[PDB]
Amino acid sequence: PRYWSLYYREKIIEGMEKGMTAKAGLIAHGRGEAFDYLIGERTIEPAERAMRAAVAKLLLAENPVVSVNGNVAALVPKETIELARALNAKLEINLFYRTEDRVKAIAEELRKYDPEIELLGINPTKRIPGLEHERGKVDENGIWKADVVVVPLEDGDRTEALVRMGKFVITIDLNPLSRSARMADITIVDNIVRAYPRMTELAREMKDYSRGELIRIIEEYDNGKTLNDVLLHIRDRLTKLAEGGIWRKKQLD
Amino acid sequence: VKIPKSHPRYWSLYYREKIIEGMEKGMTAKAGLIAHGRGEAFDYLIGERTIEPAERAMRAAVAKLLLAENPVVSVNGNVAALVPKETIELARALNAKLEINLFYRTEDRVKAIAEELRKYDPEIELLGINPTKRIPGLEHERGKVDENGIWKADVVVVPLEDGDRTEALVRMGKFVITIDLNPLSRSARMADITIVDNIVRAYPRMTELAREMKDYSRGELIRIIEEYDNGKTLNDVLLHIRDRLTKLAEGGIWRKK
Repeated sequence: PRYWSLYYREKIIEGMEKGMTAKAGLIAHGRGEAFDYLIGERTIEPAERAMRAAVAKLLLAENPVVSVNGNVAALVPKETIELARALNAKLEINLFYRTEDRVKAIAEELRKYDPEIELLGINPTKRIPGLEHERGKVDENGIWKADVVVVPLEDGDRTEALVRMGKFVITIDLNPLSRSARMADITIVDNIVRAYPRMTELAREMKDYSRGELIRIIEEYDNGKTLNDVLLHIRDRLTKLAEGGIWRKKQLD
Repeated sequence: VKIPKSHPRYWSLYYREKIIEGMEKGMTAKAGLIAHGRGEAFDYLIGERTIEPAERAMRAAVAKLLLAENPVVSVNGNVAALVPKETIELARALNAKLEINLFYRTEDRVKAIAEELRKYDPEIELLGINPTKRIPGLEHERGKVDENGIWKADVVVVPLEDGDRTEALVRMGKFVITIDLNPLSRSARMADITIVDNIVRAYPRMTELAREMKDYSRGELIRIIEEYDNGKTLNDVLLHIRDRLTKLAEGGIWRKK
């Protein structure tokens, strides 16, 4: 019982056995775990704040798209489908190490929980400026024409590149200091396996809100202060751990 | 080498590639990849250098190892991928035994690791090739050890450990020294001495320390060991990371650097 930790470690490993998740993704997974260790492996209020504002924004969007990559496929294939259908958003396979067989692998896995979901990014024809070609392809009907994109667990440069295309970008990422984290319009600092079920629940509830109330939430949100507050949470936590001592303690907190 | 020498992240990126190659010679496990990522993030926070709490642990550890009856250095697939030569140098400097000791064992993995170490020392005695004995409390048999190494050991160095094994060895009465960038891991909290530093730095440094401290009297070594407090060292590491966060932040974080 670090059961959930070890559970998702296996998912990301099987993730790669099945051809969905690159070697780099396994490394990126551990980087997340490290900041999860620092946060306390739970959903903190600043991440709840950011998830509120995100779901509001995504509910008001005209052309919302949630991006899926190798890590997402391995960890939350079911929940990424729920979240999109809750938001009425399109779903676009979108990854850096693009391979035909890796898309297929992700397509199928997604089809395992919904064999009749529409998947963009199978044969993208457009591409974002300022990247590569293999890192840069997007779908004519998804990200290309999106107003709001969710890019989870992402490499820094694509987030910035989407923002300079005038996309409003929402990210889920455990690293609050990543390039991607720094550049996004809304940064949810939380483990995706908590964030996506939570955003799915928020979407179903917040649909009941007025347009006006959703716009107020969106307009009040301050991502700068939110990222500050995530750091401050971590500091205060380290201060308190250190004051109490951790050596030979079975569990922390 | 896909990146240039001027790169401000050169070594980090260098070692990322070593751990990949490692996996595809059958040395490093997939979980060892995830371990490496955990290491990157913590190294970045720490400053990608050997911090003073780390140095202080390494002195104490080198003293304890030099005074040990049966010291053993454990090797896994991450070690073999990143610091094969240095780990043999460290063992030789300490006169410690080298034992292969993995979570996901595999004569194939064990053989790749053994072969890699020989590249650097053909004559090297390696333990844990065919290990009989076992650690009380582990799965197993990821609690399997060699009867002439860790079974016999009073002091063991375990790099980048899984949590359960460190605690289990301690409950055996083994004095356990770990090298682990994650001060919040269960293993890092349960070790007797916890060196929070990248193995790529820690091993060469522990080698230099052993080469110096070989000339220390017993009295001197014992004074180093007796003064050492692993609790204050861990606390100090946490506070260092804290202070590094309130420096990487300042300016504000959002947009962008």
